[PDB]
Amino acid sequence: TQPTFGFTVNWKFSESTTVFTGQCFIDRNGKEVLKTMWLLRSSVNDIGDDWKATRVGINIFTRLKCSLTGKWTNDLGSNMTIGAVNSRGEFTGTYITAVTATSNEIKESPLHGTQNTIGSTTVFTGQCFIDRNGKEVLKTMWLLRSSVNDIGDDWKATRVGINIFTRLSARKCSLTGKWTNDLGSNMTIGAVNSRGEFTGTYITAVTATSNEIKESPLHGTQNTINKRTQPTFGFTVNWKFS
Amino acid sequence: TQPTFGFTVNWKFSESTTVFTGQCFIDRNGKEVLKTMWLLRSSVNDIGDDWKATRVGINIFTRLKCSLTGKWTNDLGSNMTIGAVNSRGEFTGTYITAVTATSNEIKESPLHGTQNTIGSTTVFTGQCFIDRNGKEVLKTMWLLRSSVNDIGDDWKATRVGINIFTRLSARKCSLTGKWTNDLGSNMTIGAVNSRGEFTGTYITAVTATSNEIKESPLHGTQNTINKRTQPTFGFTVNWKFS
Ligand SMILES: O=C(O)CCCC[C@@H]1SC[C@@H]2NC(=O)N[C@@H]21
Ligand SMILES: O=C(O)CCCC[C@@H]1SC[C@@H]2NC(=O)N[C@@H]21
Ligand SMILES: O=C(O)CCCC[C@@H]1SC[C@@H]2NC(=O)N[C@@H]21
Ligand SMILES: O=C(O)CCCC[C@@H]1SC[C@@H]2NC(=O)N[C@@H]21
Repeated sequence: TQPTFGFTVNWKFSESTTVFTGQCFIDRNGKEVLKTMWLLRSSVNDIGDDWKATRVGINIFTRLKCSLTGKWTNDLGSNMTIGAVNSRGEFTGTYITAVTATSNEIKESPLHGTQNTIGSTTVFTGQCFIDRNGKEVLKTMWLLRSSVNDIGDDWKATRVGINIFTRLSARKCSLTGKWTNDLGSNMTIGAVNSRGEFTGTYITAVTATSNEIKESPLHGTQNTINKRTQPTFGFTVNWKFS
Repeated sequence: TQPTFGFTVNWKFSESTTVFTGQCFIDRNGKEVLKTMWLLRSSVNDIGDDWKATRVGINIFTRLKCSLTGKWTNDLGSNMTIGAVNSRGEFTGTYITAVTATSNEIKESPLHGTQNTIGSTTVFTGQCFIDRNGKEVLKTMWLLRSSVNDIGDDWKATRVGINIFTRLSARKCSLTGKWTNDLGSNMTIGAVNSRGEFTGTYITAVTATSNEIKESPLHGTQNTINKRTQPTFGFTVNWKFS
């Protein structure tokens, strides 16, 4: 049972973010395959258009325990490079998409993700809006990837839903702070560095497994193309004891 | 435990299809609420663009056992009317969306769906392509809605994934025939009438419950706006013994 992972692609040629989540399998004749689902979050101008901002699909990655480190290609012809995976399961890499949903010239983009140390993964993606009352809101969608024991159960490993987060001059919408969502969960996000990267912790008020879930770490980025006041973002929660 | 349902909205002002799936709850002070997730399938010109054709989100419907019959409004301001639900759980209705992803003037559109008689529901949406070799392929995405026992578990009730179907002069892509997908499942679809409606049966090769699933009925529509050779479509599988 190779672990689950998620990652965020911080696109450098548009204001969008993609999150990918899934699981590596050593099935076919010793070959490794990443089975993933993604959410592509587009930047919208107002919260009223939020409902149409999120696309969904799959990618199967093959090479160019089931190490993520290395170079991979997917079914759409995209390539990604993933470097060393640290002890906390953290990894960074670069992605070159072969295809785009926006009318911009493609640029190689960074990715940051985490693999489940020893278990499930959730990736969230959305946009940080300043509401009419000046409060920040995160409107997000997520994919919750469960571990399966054979590739034949991969089809049923991914749940989807939404979360709205609110914080516990309102010029730029910033991810830093302590947040609660509509399910009762809480997260804290640290400073967002110049590369748009941020770290935090997450305590979910709800579970889909019968394990004890502890406070779990999160790593993500915020998109900085055209330096928007309402940036898209993505993050991966690496569930602990899950 | 109010049952699960799914339905297909056959849009009349664009070449798209939306499927909705979810569950009615009598929570708040006797009030009924439909918790649903949807996939919006856009029409693309070639199979190479299929990957970006599908959007995802939620809607909560409230009124304008948990009967679907009646008039409902959702959180985006859309209205739908659902008429009588028959003994097989089949229903039809009309939908007026308040919002659009295409640059066309909005028109009231038919919907056709099914509620689970006594259990889960799957909705599929996709596009019927003629491949380069002239074979038909259905590229689809689905949401599998499970029944939960309280609204508090609604967040975890929906799985997402894909299926590719192939058939067991190639001018127009037609849904009629016997199909298999990449999981081993089989479906048969009857004639597609002038309104784009069709009926069929589905035998899944795989399950996410520990019940015995029998052959289960399906009802859907194909989109006929600009009479495309590669129409989008949606259908609901009303799982039996599930
Ligand atoms: O269009 C954009 O806004 C950015 C590029 C999005 C590329 C998507 S991510 C999901 C899918 N998988 C890929 O390898 N490329 C596309
Ligand atoms: O069940 C697991 O495997 C780990 C916990 C999953 C919690 C999910 S992630 C999406 C949703 N939003 C939350 O704040 N919690 C749940
Ligand atoms: O833009 C289109 O192609 C057709 C209209 C789509 C309307 C979508 S369906 C999901 C969401 N819920 C609604 O009530 N309206 C939008
Ligand atoms: O598990 C259930 O509750 C009923 C069966 C679900 C079968 C799913 S639907 C999507 C996927 N595609 C298939 O052909 N079968 C599975």
